[PDB]
Amino acid sequence: MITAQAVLYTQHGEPKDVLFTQSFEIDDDNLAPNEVIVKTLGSPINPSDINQIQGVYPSKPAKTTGFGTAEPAAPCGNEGLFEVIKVGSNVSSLEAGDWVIPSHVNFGTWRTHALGNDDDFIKLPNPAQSKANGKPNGLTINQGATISVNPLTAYLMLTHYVKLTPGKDWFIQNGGTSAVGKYASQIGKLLNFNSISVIRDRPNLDEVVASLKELGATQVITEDQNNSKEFGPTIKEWIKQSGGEAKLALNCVGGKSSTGIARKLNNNGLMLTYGGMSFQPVTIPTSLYIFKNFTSAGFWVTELLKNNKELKTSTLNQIIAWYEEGKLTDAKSIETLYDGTKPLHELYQDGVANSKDGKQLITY
Amino acid sequence: MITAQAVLYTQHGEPKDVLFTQSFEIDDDNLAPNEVIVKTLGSPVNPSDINQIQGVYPSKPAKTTGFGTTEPAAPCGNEGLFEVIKVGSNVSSLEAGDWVIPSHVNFGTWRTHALGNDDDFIKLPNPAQSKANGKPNGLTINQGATISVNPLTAYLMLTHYVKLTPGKDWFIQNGGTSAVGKYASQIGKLLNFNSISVIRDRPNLDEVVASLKELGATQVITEDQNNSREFGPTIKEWIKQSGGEAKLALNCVGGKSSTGIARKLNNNGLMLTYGGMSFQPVTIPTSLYIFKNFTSAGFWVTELLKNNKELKTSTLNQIIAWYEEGKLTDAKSIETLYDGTKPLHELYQDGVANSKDGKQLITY
Repeated sequence: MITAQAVLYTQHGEPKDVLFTQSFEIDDDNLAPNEVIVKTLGSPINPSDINQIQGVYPSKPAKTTGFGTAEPAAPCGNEGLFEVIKVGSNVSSLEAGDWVIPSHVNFGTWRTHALGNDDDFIKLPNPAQSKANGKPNGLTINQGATISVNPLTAYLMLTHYVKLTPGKDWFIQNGGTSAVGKYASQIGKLLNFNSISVIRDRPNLDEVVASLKELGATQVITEDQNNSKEFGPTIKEWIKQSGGEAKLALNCVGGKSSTGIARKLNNNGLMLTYGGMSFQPVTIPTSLYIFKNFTSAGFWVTELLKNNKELKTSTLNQIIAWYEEGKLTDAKSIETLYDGTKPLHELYQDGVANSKDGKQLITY
Repeated sequence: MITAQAVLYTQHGEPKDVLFTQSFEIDDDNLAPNEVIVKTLGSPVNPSDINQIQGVYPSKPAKTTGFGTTEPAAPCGNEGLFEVIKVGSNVSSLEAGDWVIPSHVNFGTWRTHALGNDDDFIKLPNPAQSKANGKPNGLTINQGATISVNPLTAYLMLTHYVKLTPGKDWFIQNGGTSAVGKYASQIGKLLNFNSISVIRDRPNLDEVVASLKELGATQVITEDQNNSREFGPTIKEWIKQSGGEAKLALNCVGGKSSTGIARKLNNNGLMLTYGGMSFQPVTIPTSLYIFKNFTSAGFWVTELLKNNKELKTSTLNQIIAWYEEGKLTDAKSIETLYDGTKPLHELYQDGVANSKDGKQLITY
């Protein structure tokens, strides 16, 4: 038997209020033919995971007694990295030692172990396998545990919706220092797309600007410049002189910021909203729709890839390859190792509380 | 002290999600004068038990903390067979070794033992008692465990509502191979009622038709024949040539099936609906109401017998008699024995998931 720990809730609410830790047993000596047991290496805290516990995100795991609670309870977390420790007599796709991520959302990754079927998981290369394959880099734990949401989001928004002509066309984004924003700048560099990042002003602005330009942003402007009637024509010139067009905007902020990035598109532009900065609706002037033929749409990676294995696979492979090749870099997570000396749910509660410090990764 | 196990839920939902097993203690040295301890021999899984757990059946036991849970919990299952293991000093109606069923619904039969009062139970003859009383057969565990819903249902629909003239009149039923269907065919033979059973087509139709006719159906037709304009007059001839009338329809399917059987009744017919095949409302041509004085009503054994001990008794006594005399046969259940190597609730969960295989009886 294996003694595992899982972070559960029986009722929706704030994570500080409703999370608890449940001890449960996995029988590693009684695997059905297609079953696999995995041990968690690391899982992050994403806003979607929090929203899910809060009961305000319309994709969630069922509440059940399967972790040994009398009250139906749900697990937490939608992405993470695991290591296979044992497989059933009919599993060929996975082997002990393989690294895996969940093949689907709502699996529950804020826990020490899981029993599932082989098709509940997608194999990524472990560093030993990347090296054996002659790659310069194996994946880090953070890179594996955070590969499923933010990198795929950036890549798919940039390539799946409108075709940007390499060396000519532009995308514009707000939240330029966000995880997705930073991946989008790198991917624009890799694919030869021009881009403008819009960021909030700060004391070390010129420094942040240089850092984003190194990642791949062609130009970086402040939210004040995005708002600025005076500054607008300068942006028009950048795009005009390049020979291409600003065809795509990526919005994770809403409000004035979304208006600002939409205004900077050429006619027939598309905006994708993939996130929201608390309470702020997407605000677009009527004139853009009517006279510029602007279009505003959504992006949700969970829904897009729900029943599109081929698109997931192809996108995942590209992200893995770029990590192995050293061509893509993650932002560093704040990593908190689960010891057994402190209840697991408290580690994630702290992580929720300390969210603004940076991405929280609980490790094992 | 007796260590016992009960299948419970604290919240309604799917059995696969909300069931768990609770250990609890029964004090066998501390019986009140009218109390009785029993030990379960077997209890079936019926659709109403499932619908009760699901929270969509308007008859259910109260949730209490009486099994030693923190949250209020309900027990599961409404019928079953028990053996009396001890009685209090004022109990004359029962003795250790006796067989009993619950006297009322909502007792909770998916468990190893129960403490109740003597009027919580109804005595059935155990095999030893049946043979000692000169009868050719004692009841099987399956027969006792399933005596209280389906046999009483068939008996009462056929005798309690419209008086069918022995040797002449007809009833028609759909769900011909269901448990209730097969009891009704047998009761029709026993009481000398003519009957049509409507069934779904299958590769071994020849075998099923012969089986139903042996049980006592006068005629067996498929649902295609039930729907058939061409076939309709052939049925009218059966009835007409008999000198009797088709006075009663038993409906457990709804939809087109319910339409078809309604149309086969003579003037002044009565339909009883006692079940449905998921989301299919009872559908009756307007013309039958207006021009043929048709009536459609419902049957719910639980409600009919709730405050009618006399009718429940009389009916049960006849079914017991027929089983003892070898004049009634049950459909064989798929039996799963509880031996403590697998939690009891999982036995019931498997039985729910496997309901299509046939009637599931958990044994002890």
